[PDB]
Amino acid sequence: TLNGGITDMLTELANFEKNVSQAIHKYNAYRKAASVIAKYPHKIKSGAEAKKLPGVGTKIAEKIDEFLATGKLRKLEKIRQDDTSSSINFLTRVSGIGPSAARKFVDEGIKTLEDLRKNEDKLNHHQRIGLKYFGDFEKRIPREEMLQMQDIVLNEVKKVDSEYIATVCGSFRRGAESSGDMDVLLTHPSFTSESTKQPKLLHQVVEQLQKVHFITDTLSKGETKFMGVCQLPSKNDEKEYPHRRIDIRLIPKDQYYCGVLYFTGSDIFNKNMRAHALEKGFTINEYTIRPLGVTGVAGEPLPVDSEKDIFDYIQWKYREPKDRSE
DNA sequence: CCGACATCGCATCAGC
DNA sequence: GCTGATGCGA
DNA sequence: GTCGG
Ligand SMILES: Cc1cn([C@H]2C[C@H](O)[C@@H](COP(=O)(O)NP(=O)(O)OP(=O)(O)O)O2)c(=O)[nH]c1=O
Ligand SMILES: [Mg+2]
Ligand SMILES: [Mg+2]
Ligand code: NA
Ligand code: NA
Repeated sequence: TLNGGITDMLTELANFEKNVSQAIHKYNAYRKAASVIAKYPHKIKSGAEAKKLPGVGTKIAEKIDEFLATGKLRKLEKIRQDDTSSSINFLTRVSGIGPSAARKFVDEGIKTLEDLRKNEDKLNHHQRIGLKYFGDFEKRIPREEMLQMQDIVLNEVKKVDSEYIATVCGSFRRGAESSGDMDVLLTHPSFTSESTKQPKLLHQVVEQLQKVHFITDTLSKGETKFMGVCQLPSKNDEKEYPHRRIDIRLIPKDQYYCGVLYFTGSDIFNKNMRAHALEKGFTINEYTIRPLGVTGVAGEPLPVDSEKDIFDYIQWKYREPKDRSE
């Protein structure tokens, strides 16, 4: 990355607007801008040069001019010195503590890691686990470990029912040399868009993974989505592996391609592709791609037989997962 | 200019 | 208990 | 914050 300084600045601004200002559209704006700059194959010389890129307007162009000249942004320098901002920005790093909860905690005088550890009774279950593994969850996962994790998940799933198919998606499927967590897409022939012929399909998989002590904690768990914690087994006298975030998503078998497109991401890629879909008169979610009728309201799900079919509908050239890391 | 901006599962809560 | 909104993270 | 209609 030739423009690391700029993209870091924009990411920190994005995080500010999300956590502190609670302005999700400003968060999205900064992150779109950071993304379009990150893939720009020249070392940016000026704000004007950057402004040519879609997503970079006048305000960000001016910030880039300040940053290139001085190596800093006064706006960020001030944000970093603001106590409420600093407090909120820290608290939100705990999984389960969002922008609203963070402000509420600060109001109640709970604003440090130590404050959290003595007020565990004021956290909900998710927050409690996020606190427990606060350190572990900010560690990246080497692809080598992702492979061991994949190996365990796929084989344990096979043991429950050989007709399950588990696909690791997210940054892993995009070929990343490290990941922030593990994302698993799960299908079973019994569960389609037409019916659910067996209950507990996701539950039985989670149970098996708990049984072999791979899954260690549960943040949330419903009929189709599990969000939790896992850990690789270590050997005698070895320091234990860090605990890792794992998500498992059960998607109707006949909707696998929309499902795998969604869970492969990246999140910015999905946002941009779905935005483009809307411009082309379609709407895309993890289940279907549907036309938007004369109404403005989604019609019937269109035939999809590959990821590429989805690209074709919105008139995009196909892009392999490795080229979706926006 | 000017607000529309992708989309959704689960946990939680207010209101009835 | 049901419904719908909100917070949160994906 | 940005940008298309
Ligand atoms: C956060 C997020 C994720 N997703 C989809 C695309 C992501 O690739 C996929 C998994 O979410 P993630 O684990 O938060 N992101 P990742 O797997 O691409 O990257 P990382 O290595 O986990 O950080 O879910 C969205 O569609 N909208 C989102 O806002
Ligand atoms: Mg991931
Ligand atoms: Mg994930
Ligand atoms: Na621009
Ligand atoms: Na958080």
